[PDB]
Amino acid sequence: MPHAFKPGDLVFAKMKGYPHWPARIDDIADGAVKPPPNKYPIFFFGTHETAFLGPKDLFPYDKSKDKYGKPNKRKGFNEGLWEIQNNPHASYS
Repeated sequence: MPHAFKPGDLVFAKMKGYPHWPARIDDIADGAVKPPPNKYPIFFFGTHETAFLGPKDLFPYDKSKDKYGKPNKRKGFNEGLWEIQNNPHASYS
């Protein structure tokens, strides 16, 4: 059965106005800004941007990739697809 989300989990993450996007749950580094309560730090592959999101917008990657893992015209998406498939746990800073 499912656990709660934890750092390292791979997802597609949904933001308003954008397609479900390859992403991961990040850690929070010592001394860095924490997310609001009930939110997770989401790192979006391809764009390499971070946003704070709750579980309602987080779809587990393995279950969802057959629906959401297709190329997309949006800046950074196809790069993101390659990252989540090929090196999802790398440093992208």
